[PDB]
Amino acid sequence: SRKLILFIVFLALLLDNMLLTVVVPIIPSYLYSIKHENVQVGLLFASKATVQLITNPFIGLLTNRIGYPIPIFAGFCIMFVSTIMFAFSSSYAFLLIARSLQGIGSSCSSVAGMGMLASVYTDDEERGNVMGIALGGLAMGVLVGPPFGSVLYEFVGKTAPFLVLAALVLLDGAIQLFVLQPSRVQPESQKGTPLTTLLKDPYILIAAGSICFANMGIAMLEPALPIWMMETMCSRKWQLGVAFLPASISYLIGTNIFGILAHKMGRWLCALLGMIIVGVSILCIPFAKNIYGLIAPNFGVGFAIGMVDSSMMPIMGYLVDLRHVSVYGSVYAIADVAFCMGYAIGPSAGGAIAKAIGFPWLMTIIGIIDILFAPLCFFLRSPP
Ligand SMILES: NCCc1c[nH]c2ccc(O)cc12
Repeated sequence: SRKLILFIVFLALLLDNMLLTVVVPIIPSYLYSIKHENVQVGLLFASKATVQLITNPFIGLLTNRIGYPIPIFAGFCIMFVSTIMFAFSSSYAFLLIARSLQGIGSSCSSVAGMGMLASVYTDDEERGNVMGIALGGLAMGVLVGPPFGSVLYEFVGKTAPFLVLAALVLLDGAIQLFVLQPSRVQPESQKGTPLTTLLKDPYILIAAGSICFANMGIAMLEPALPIWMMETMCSRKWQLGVAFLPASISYLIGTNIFGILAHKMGRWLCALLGMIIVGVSILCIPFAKNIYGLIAPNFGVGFAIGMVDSSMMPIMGYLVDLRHVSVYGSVYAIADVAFCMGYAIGPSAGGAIAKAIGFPWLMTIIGIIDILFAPLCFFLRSPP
């Protein structure tokens, strides 16, 4: 009964993303009110991803020395403290500290859970099958975070969403203490193929680069689209929110379908087609004149990104099993880093380029870069 571990990682990802998307609208308003009663806000937004990026390799090295369960339970304890600090703290320094601890706990959870999933489901097809479901938790959390936070802030109070999240985190921790049972410290068997040797591999580099560019696309699209919308179409407030919902729905559908469908078609071909489709959709985005023109390209973007992730997350596993020692916590530490890249320099770099040249040229450059990198996935094909 290893489905409990899958449920644990699914819940961890879901709750992490729920907190991430719940905290996003509340912080700018009351922070500005307290200042009354650009650089710092960008620093606050990027601190979580920066700290996660910095602490990924250390978790990758520590899971080899002590194992997965102790790092996972620490992810529950840091995320519980971050959720209670977010609920009770109202100053800038305490906010920065909470967002940074959230980053540390999210690094622990992501790296250790992906390593444990890869080590428990050692079959090649089942690995992708379960990683698709686990990646679906991110989409579910992003989808259900904003409405949950909005209603709970609307009716009960400001601290109510955070207290409810804390109760759910406690339930998750109780389940973890029942099944995971992190009582003693157990070392792993063999060595870990140090990061310096793994970073010289061109195939791992190609997979990581594909993930990084595919995610940086949406990471720079998401905060730069409403600014263009309000100036071109003069859209209303709710239309700014409902326009990016097709991306979140299509990501869920595409992940859950292609986690199973990528093995039969070919992981390299699925990644190549995902790159081509996301590039074409980003290129067609600037031509839209009203919300209905934007519905379809967003669906294409989400579908393609789901394809790419659900094909390239299980391959990072297959490449170390094939060319290195079968220890996963340090290779997934690389993969997670790719994600953090998109979340670290995404919004800031996207803003400056858009002010300097314009938004259609930014989208054209993203699309051209994705289209040109797509042939590189041809080298990822299995030799037989
Ligand atoms: N790595 C998946 C990122 C992603 C895919 N679809 C999304 C929709 C909204 C969002 O904030 C993020 C995403």
